Amino acid sequence: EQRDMNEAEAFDVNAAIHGNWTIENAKERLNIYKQTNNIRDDYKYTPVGPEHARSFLAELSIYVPALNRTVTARESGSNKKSASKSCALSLVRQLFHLNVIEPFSGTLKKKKDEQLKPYPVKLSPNLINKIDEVIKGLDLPVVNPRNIKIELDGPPIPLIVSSVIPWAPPQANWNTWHACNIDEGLATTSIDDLSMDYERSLRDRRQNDNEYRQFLEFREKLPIAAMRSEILTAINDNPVVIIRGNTGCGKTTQIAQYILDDYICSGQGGYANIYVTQPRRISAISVAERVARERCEQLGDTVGYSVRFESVFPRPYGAILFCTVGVLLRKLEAGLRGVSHIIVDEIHERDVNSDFLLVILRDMVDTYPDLHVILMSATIDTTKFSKYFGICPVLEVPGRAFPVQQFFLEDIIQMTDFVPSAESRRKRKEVEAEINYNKVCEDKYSQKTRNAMAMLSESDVSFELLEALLMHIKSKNIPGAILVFLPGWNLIFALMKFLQNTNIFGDTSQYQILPCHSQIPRDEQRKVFEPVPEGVTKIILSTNIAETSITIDDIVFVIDICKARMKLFTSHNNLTSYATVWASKTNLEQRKGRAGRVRPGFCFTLCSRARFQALEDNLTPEMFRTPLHEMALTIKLLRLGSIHHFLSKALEPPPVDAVIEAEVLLREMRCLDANDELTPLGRLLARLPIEPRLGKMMVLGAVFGCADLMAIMASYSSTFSEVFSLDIGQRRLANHQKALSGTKCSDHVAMIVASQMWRREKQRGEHMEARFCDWKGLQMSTMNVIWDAKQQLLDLLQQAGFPEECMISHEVDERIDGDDPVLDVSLALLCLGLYPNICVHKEKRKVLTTESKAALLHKTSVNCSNLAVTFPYPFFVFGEKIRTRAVSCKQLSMVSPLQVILFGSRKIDLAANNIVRVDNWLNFDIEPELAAKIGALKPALEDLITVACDNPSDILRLEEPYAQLVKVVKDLCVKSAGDFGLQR
RNA sequence: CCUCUUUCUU
Ligand SMILES: Nc1ncnc2c1ncn2[C@@H]1O[C@H](COP(=O)(O)OP(=O)(O)O)[C@@H](O)[C@H]1O
Ligand code: ALF
Ligand SMILES: [Mg+2]
Repeated sequence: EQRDMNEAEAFDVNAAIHGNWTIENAKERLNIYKQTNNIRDDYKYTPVGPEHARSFLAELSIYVPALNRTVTARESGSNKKSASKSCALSLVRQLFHLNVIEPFSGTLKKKKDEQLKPYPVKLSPNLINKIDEVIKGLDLPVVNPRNIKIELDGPPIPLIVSSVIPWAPPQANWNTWHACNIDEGLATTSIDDLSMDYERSLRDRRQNDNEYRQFLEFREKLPIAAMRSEILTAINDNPVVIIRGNTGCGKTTQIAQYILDDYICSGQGGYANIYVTQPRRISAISVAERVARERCEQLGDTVGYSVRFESVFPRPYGAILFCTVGVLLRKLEAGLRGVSHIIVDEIHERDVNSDFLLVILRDMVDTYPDLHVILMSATIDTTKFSKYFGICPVLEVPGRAFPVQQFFLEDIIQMTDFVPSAESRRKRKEVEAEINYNKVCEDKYSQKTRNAMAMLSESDVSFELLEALLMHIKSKNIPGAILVFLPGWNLIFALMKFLQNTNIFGDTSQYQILPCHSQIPRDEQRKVFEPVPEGVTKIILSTNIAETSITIDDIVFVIDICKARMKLFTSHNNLTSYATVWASKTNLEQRKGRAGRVRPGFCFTLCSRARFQALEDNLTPEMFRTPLHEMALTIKLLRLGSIHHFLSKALEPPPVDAVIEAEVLLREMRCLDANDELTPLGRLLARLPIEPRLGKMMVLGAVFGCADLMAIMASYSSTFSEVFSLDIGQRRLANHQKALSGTKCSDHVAMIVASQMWRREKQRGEHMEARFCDWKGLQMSTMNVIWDAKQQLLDLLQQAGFPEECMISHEVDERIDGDDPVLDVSLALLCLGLYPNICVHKEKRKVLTTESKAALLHKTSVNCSNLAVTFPYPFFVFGEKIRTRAVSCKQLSMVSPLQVILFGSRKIDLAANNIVRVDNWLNFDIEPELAAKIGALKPALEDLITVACDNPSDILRLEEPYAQLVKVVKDLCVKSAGDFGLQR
């Protein structure tokens, strides 16, 4: 009873790099520190999810007078005790790394190992001989175990051995967007001549074009147009300008146009290249479309957009590019020469990329004075941001386009006469710290309203209440599209089916319910902007993509559930969990601003007024909770200095323990050298839009000739979309989808096979592809995004220099009962690309993660079954470990013990009774000399990655020792390599 | 609605 959960959460990995501080002593050390320093602040707890899937966030902030910095922590857990232990561990690690407290000198109490039985593996004599030959050819040192047989129950014996981003004023024959010398004819004219041509063309358009006249007349009626003159003056004078105006006032649409028009009418038209960064792909594309439309032209002339897998570049001079923050971050590697203005929208999101860009822009403004940076947002602490930018003007745009009327939960209940159903309490009648805000209300509201308020729940979303609100919206008889904000896919599509069952909402002739998710098909993502036939009301159930920056021309109603879905990550146990938490006031009012832009609207907030007053202003920055190795790589790539200095200069500096963990991770994976400089491998991985470990397996697979399979699998493991779709009541995968893995019993193999057939059906035709995906229970969006990311990875690998002759698409036959060389080597590199997610199967769904911690097989895995089935091998490598009511393993792929030892392993130790211990929990019964011989190949393989990254062009023509190493690694990677003489 | 899928990565 949840004891396995308790141990799995209390399990710790990275205590070694944090001064040997663990959960088992962290609370005691924190308590002693608080007693010594007279700090009496207690933990703060936040319930998560409905009453069954209850988790907690533990928050504790401690102020140190010595360092004059408040050191905060925010950690999650299945219960209050676990959450508080994780919080105390992170806080103690932070205090240790700030040199406030000391490293641990004591020792823990008991381990309770209970090791599992050893696993037998035998190699063929010729296989051992070729391993020895490869070792001798590669001069690999070996560890003879015959001289160290002293493992008498004691410790096991190991058996293995400051620059600023470039900027310059506009220049002739230079493409700002591509960052390349045009050096191409007839555009080699003078920049002054281009400016004069722009001025003449805009004058002619303003004098003749009736559509342009009408659009300028509309633009002159926006609230930002009133302050246009002061905005232009402040932009021209000050280097950094903060523009704070209400949502829809016209910031993104109008500021860049104002700057460009001023420059062009001044005769300097070719001296204005403006970058506008949006936080969402949909927002960037839509705003670029709108600006180009009201400029009475087409995309690519003066307005362009640039997002992932989509770019319509503008003319090289006198133009605006509407990109995402990540696109600009990637573009910064080539510099920002010829960029006159950089305009950043919605700086309130506090995302990791936005904070990164803010730091970069601050240094760039400090260095170059002619570069102008504009930060526009509707909901920001202007004082905090101006203090960050060394005191800058804040221009407050007043008024608003149209009014928006906001109602709360009590108002909604009063207006719709809502009453919760009896079965709602019946489900909780079997179950039955009271900080509930649904029981806090004013005396103006009716007694029945208060009773319904108390009867409702805060962490539960009421579909009946949503349906009643939608019925009342229908009753008021007002045209307009309804935007419903929901935390995630599950709730969005559950509400979709719920509404489609009802006759009132299931009829397409009256309603058209559209999803709005980042993982729905990209053409369907545009279906939320196109209009609908008369007599049909558009209902958009959306995530936070629609929250900001976008304008649907017929949005009149915005229903808000007020919950934000966040991806938690507890680093000390590598547990990743998703939590539906309460949204902030910033998010609430940004979502409210979706209406009242083209015409007056309404906002329906499904939370209590007391709950709204209890809401935080801005959500916790993603810096405080995300890993930092990606930005560590990016800082190294852009040559921005030290990681510690760069994140100290951040708006809110991230936790020092997280920074240290990212640095240690990137050092161990060898993306940096001893001097913390970027290695060629690190640079190649930095240019890749995947996790550095997946990029390392990318390079390795390219060396081994399976780059196509490595690409498809790394793309699959890099996305949160799901390959297999479960129907209503589908607790497990269906037989046809389980068959796609054949006898390989691998989610990755099932992915590859499904993509292989889906590619053929896509070539045959779109309708046939849709029929195939429906037949096989796949996701079109998942397949297409996996293909797009894998193609991007392959193209980037080509741009690096790797030959095309290492990326041939090798077809996979999942029905092969036996050995498949390419597939086996790919599944083996999976262990390196997913370390340390290795689990051993006990029985049914019961598996053990590292240190023999309990876990369950995910319901959507091919290896999950209710029957007590056995597997050809008890070892699996999974993608991510998910924290739920239990601990689950997701995206599993059965691997052989040889593959585990070769790739999913860092330390090899010889234990007592001639058993080798790997990862301190996996037992194998082999020859210790053979274990040392196999483990000696890991440094050789690392050197192979190094030489491949040094010279990507000649990886397919390697030296003789390295070719021998590749061949012997493939031979070891075959499935039955270690099954010599074993019944298995 | 008794949770497979917040967002972003020239
Ligand atoms: N795609 C669009 N369709 C119709 N009108 C739009 C569109 N985008 C913007 N607008 C108009 O522009 C105004 C909002 O400008 P916007 O760029 O949203 O400013 P901000 O970025 O400050 O919210 C609204 O009044 C709206 O009428
Ligand atoms: F940029 Al907004 F509402 F603030 F579209
Ligand atoms: Mg906008």
